[PDB]
Amino acid sequence: MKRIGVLTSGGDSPGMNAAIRSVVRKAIYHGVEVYGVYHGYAGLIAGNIKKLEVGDVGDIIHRGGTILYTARCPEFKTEEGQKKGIEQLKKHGIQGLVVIGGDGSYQGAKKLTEHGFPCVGVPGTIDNDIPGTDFTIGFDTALNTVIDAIDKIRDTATSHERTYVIEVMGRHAGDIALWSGLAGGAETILIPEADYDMNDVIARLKRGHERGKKHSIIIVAEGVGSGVDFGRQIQEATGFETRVTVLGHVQRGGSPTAFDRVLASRLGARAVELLLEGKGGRCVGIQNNQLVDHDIAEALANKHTIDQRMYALSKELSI
Amino acid sequence: MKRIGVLTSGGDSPGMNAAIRSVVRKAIYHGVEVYGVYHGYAGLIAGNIKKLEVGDVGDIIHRGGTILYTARCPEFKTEEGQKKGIEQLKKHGIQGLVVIGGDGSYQGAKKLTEHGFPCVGVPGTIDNDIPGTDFTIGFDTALNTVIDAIDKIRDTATSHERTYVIEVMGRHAGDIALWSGLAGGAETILIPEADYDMNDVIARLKRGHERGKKHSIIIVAEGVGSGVDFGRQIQEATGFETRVTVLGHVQRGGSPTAFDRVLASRLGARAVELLLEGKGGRCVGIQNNQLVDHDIAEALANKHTIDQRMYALSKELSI
Amino acid sequence: MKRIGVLTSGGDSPGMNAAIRSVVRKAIYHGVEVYGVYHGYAGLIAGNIKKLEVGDVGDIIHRGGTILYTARCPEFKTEEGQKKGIEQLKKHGIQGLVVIGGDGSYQGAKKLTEHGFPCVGVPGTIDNDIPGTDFTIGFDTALNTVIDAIDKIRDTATSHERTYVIEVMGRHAGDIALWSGLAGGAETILIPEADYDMNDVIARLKRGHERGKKHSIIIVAEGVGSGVDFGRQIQEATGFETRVTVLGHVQRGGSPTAFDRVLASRLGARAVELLLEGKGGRCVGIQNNQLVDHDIAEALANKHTIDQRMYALSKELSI
Amino acid sequence: MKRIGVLTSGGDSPGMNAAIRSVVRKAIYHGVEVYGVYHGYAGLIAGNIKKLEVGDVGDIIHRGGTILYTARCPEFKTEEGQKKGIEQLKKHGIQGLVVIGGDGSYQGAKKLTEHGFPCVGVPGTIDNDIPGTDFTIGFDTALNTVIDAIDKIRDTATSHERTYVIEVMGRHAGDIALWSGLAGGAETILIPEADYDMNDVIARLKRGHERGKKHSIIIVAEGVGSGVDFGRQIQEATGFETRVTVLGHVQRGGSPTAFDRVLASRLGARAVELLLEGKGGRCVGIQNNQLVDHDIAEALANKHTIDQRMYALSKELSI
Repeated sequence: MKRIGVLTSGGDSPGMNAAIRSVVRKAIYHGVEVYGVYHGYAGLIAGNIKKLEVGDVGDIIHRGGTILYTARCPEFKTEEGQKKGIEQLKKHGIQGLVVIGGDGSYQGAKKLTEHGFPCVGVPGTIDNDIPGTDFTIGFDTALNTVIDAIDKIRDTATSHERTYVIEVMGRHAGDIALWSGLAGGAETILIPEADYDMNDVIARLKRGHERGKKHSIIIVAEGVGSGVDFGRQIQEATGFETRVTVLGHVQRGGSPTAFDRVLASRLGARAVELLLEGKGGRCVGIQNNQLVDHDIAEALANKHTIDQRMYALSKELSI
Repeated sequence: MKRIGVLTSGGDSPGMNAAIRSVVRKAIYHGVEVYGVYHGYAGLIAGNIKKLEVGDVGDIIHRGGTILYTARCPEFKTEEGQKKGIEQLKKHGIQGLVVIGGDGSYQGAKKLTEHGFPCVGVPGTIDNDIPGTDFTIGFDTALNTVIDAIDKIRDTATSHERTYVIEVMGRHAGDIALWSGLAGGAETILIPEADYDMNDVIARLKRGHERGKKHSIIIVAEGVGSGVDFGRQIQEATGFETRVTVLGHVQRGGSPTAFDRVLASRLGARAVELLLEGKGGRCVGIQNNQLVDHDIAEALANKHTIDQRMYALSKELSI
Repeated sequence: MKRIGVLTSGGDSPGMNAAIRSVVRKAIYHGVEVYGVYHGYAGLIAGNIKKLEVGDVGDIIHRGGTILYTARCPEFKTEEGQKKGIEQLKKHGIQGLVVIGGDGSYQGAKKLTEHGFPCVGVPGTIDNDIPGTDFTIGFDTALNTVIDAIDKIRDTATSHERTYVIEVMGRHAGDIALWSGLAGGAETILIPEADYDMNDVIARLKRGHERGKKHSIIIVAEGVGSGVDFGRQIQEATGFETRVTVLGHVQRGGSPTAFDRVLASRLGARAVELLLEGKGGRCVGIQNNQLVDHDIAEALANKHTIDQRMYALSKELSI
Repeated sequence: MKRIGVLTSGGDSPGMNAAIRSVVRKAIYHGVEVYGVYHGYAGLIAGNIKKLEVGDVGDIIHRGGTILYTARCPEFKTEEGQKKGIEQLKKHGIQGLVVIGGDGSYQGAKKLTEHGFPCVGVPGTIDNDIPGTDFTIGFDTALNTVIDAIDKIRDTATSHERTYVIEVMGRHAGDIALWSGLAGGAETILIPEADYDMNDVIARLKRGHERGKKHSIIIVAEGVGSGVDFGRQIQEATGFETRVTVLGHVQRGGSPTAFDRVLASRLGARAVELLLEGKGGRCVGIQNNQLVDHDIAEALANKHTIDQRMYALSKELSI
């Protein structure tokens, strides 16, 4: 390969720029040339491409978001979209593509290979819900963002002896809520991958009140439901002064943590190695603490799960 | 004086512990003895008092919340409440009282002096809405908490080219939203002390879109209204992809900033100086960068205002 | 005025970019045009100037350092330097100059006015040692950086029951060490503006050891001397397990705090107001919490002092 | 088992309290009783033990250092020490021991089992240099602390176009410097496990200067040598304006990161599981992202290594 492309698609995540930086630096060290695609898939169609020099990626390792931007491109589900895209590609003589993003982004990389455009996917999401990897780029960062909030909430919850329901991100995966809850020392964690009984939850809170703890923290993954409904329920059933906080999009931004920076550097470098060595239609990840690569097709057919033992431990550590 | 008391009332704020620490250390250096009142006014009634040794206040300067707790005590509006309180006081031979808290807390200190219990108020609120001081204890901290959020939001807003409405605290004062907005480089700030015309707001956003900025940040003080209503309005009228974030109680917790720590140390020390020197029914503050003290009565009759010139500047700095 | 210039000189400080941003935005709102001077004075000589558009200053409010760079320019002490500079100025038709920086930078602004080039100085230093202002741009930020370190040191000092000597910046002013020490709850603060007796320092440490506190934190402004000498002295005279930490240049970088951002916005805006209204050879500041401006000459003839009462309080708050 | 003990020994690390918290909560859930040993081994000798109730470990998950303190106990190398210790143990009827700490701490746990006192070791060090685990408790935290510094240094290094040598901790392992350097986007990393040639280092810096980058960051693990010697060397050989910063003990303190909190919770819980189930003389860890346990003897005979491929990548990512 003489020339590759790199794009970010799906919801941005902290560490995407460190990823971009390794793709660009890896490729060039190898003498290959890198072209950035702006606005993700949508930009790819609109032929929104510009070469990236080694310095275009200096001073970005520590920044959140993506300097390549991102957008929702429904028009790419289409053979027409895909054609227009493949055209744009060829028009710049971009031979290969590194896609950094969600799973909606992986599908696109799949479709592109089926049309003979070698693509490698890099998992960038705060969610951790991407098959093929233990951890996605941006998850560690989001986690630290949430525990930052929890730490703060804890101060005021303590002061006023109140119960707080904190809604975190992950529409389909409980990683954020699970790791957060654990690290935060939350009395209750509601994730989608585990059954919960509101009676039990209540029982445990009352019991904790008794054991002398007047404040309490409850984490709820948006996937399960609304922070407001649980707060309402919890308050009606215990009589505790209850407050609800929805973290929101703060979970998406910020300067990536060291782990997210090391992870994104390693994975972005690897994706380039695959393109050169001709492997295409692969997705990178980290499993059992080792750098791996899978067929997108077989990884996409795979499912996202959480360590139920971790979830259990959560319950044993609550007072 | 041989023995004083210290309490925290109203919503907790970062820096209350540094305040507690200076009251305790100041007093003892002076050979006076300090008694802590737990759960604020409510605890004062229930005679929830315990002496504080010099070391009871070691390792708290950097902690948020208040180690004395706080509670809402409606029963204190009452002569009966006030009696029960004054009784409890005398029963421990506590001669004077340092009250750290909101204005609801100042009233209580007023009522107590009218019954001959020398009280000095210390402004502790994230709000900055307390007459008699340029700055209250906890405001700087809350500010840094909000800009922390804004910084994050900015990353994702940039990435996806979206408009964000961020709701911050202050039910009656726009300090948080004003300083935040300014420091955050927000395109629009909605505070209660300034008239706004939704048409103009819109005009400025569209105009900014034109000048080439595809993302935008709007700050709204809860006092003005709901982040959701403005978001709805802004989106309907511009067609911009709009998202809303409510910061909530995270604004209340955290390890106080250096300024909040220096401020709370200085003011808590001063309040003790007043008690000893017999001045009672006073409130402390910082005005024109100098340590001052006022009659609670005349400070409570005074009103809270913001620097309108600062608000103006906000508009000139928006692209 | 139709066209102004802006430069940063002396040691960079967090908040310089927010300053740059207000100068650029203020001026343009006023219809004036802004030219950036790169590498400070040195760049000014080498005619290293480039116009700044409204967007050249978007996304910098939150960044540390200065996008204009800075350098040491000894050659400017010279009439020749000054000529070459004034030439460069005129060659671009830049009529006025906003200088952001230390006092070495103010002198240069003085010399420039004496040659009829209207200049306004903006105080940018982590030091706080600039006459004409209570606070300089970057001081609050440096303070939060130091207390961040102190907080950490406290954890390990506590764990191991050790004494730590922490050297902070300020070669001629004790502001950093004084505010830090206070906010940090340091047992001892050594600043240059106050006499200290090593015997007393020792006495207080031993006494504190006795009162039951096994760890201790000592802050020393580089101006007084080396962290290593004091550590050596303190250890030899108490027998306490002593460790020394030199913070260094970390004090200079980072994303400016809210206060530093609001301060730099307000002051940079003001400096522009002065240039337009013809006032030149002035320096801006904040005194008694109000925006002021002075003649550089009379402010430079003035001296930097610290609130000795604050220093005293430091001693009364130590256990 | 009816009663266990828990201690912290060696240099404190962020996450030790979260570890303490899981040991205490795990054990009690299991109906076993926990006794804390203060001042590590030294305290164990001096019979400095006190039971720990479920609430003694509330509000510590987020704190750095160790609420159990730690000390250097040379006297424990001794059969006499060990006897005095085993005596103290029995005198409280403490049957098992959870040791959290360095490897110096593991030896002690070994010696204790050889005397029939079932002990389980938990890896707590900022260093990551402990065999039997991919990661030790406190490493992630130290990493984030260093990149925090690097980020700051980068701002000032950029502003002034200078080269900085940053000395980090790890006397025998390069993990900190390696991960830091990578995450920090350092131009050079000097670790002990890899050969370096000062000529090459120089070559790369000059070359980078050429490619247009005027600032540079160099990380050096204390293990390799002094930041001052390298700075001196680098400056003499390039002519670049060079500055040196030694991070020091700040690397040891702070509120543990989410990963350090989850890791310490999981491992501390596991160590208790081993004690109950009779396994003693084991050490816990995380390998290939799975919770494991080893014989202390065979893990101590094993060696600490770094991923050389990671080190390589470091070089390919430098401009």
